[PDB]
Amino acid sequence: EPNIFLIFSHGLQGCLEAQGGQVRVTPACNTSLPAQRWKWVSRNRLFNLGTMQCLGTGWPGTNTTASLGMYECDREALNLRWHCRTLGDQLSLLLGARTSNISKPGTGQWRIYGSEEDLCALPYHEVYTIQGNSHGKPCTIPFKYDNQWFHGCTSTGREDGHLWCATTQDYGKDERWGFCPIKSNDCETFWDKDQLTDSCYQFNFQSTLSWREAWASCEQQGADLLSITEIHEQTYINGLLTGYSSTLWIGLNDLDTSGGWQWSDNSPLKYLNWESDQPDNPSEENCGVIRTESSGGWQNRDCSIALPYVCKKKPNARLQAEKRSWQESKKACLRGGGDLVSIHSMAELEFITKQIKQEEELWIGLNDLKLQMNFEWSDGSLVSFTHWHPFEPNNFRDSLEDCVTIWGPEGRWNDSPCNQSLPSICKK
Ligand SMILES: *[C@@H]1O[C@H](CO)[C@@H](O)[C@H](O)[C@H]1NC(C)=O
Ligand SMILES: [Ca+2]
Ligand SMILES: [Ca+2]
Ligand SMILES: [Ca+2]
Repeated sequence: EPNIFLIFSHGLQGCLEAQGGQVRVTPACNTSLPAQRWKWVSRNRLFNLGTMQCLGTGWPGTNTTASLGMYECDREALNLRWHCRTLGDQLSLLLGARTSNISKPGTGQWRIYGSEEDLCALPYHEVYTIQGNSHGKPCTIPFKYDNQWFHGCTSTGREDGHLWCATTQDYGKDERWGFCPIKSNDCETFWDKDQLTDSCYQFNFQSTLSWREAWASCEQQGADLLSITEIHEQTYINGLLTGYSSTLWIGLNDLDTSGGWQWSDNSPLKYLNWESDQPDNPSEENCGVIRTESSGGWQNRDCSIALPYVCKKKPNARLQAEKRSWQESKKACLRGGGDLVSIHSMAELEFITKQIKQEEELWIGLNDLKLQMNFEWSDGSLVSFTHWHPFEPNNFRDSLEDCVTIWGPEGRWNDSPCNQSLPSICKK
């Protein structure tokens, strides 16, 4: 089982254990004894596998030094809260010393046993539930189910093998639960597969999660937040979304470089379904959504609001200085046997940055002339890479800017009116 560890004291040469109603260091360390096996769980609690309880100290009426004890993990009136960085020091401190220990005949770092990592090595990570009745809320670890404590996900209580967790600490009381995410290359359960491609989709209509939690939820399933890379993809999504009413997080965000738009996965931004007046509120709303209200259009929203979200996975997978309009800046490339330049890589971008361009604006082969905000190279190559300018493409004011420039020093692009007279670059 992952994330279970023994706690080894170098000073006292032994492992922490819980047994017989005591907490103590035993010189015989055994990785297979439940009394010696610990796990970090939620709310900074340290769970013992053999006792099924959490390490703590009390609040007695006698206001005096504390000692270690084991407690039912739902008793949060007590001090059940530790911190992995200071835990070793506090174990030593609270273990104390008997007079026998400091008066012997003849006149201490703690670590995971084995690997010898620090006690922060195996932190607890929240696990967002899938479907269930909990709207995606993380597992409550540990939880009680049929009078037993579980320190992780379990198939107990189900016949179908699917691992699940409670989303409170007592399922019998509350009956709130969800499935645990699984990493797999199959799309059969909790997924839908586009059969025309390798893509699998999960529309979690009933979940309410922040964009970051939704990102993590898709990550824990071996997937990523939806990226819409192609008119084909937006078409499938629109078909699937017909008849629903929902607003869902997708992988689009400007978070890193303000205004720089990107998929959370690495897909190029060659396709934009922004709604009419969106993006608005640039410093405010940093994360994209898709909405049925707009027949599949995209808005940006404050990333902390709780929304449903879509997960996706694909398991089976020289210059011309003469100023002219973009249009037949291409004609000048075609005659001469070439085409306006396409860029498939950041190196090919830098290949062209200082070398060919040599200090300002100029045309490349990227254009949306055929379908608005679906960008293609004029030389017909795959659009596998894009370097845009924050807020671009735009269509400044409401006006068609159907052709792309290199405006700026470092090679980032912009969509501008195709009749602006500018230099160009060709390739063959
Ligand atoms: C750990 O306990 C098992 C009994 O379950 C025993 O067979 C084994 O030898 C023990 N390991 C050590 C190092 O004492
Ligand atoms: Ca908005
Ligand atoms: Ca355009
Ligand atoms: Ca523009």
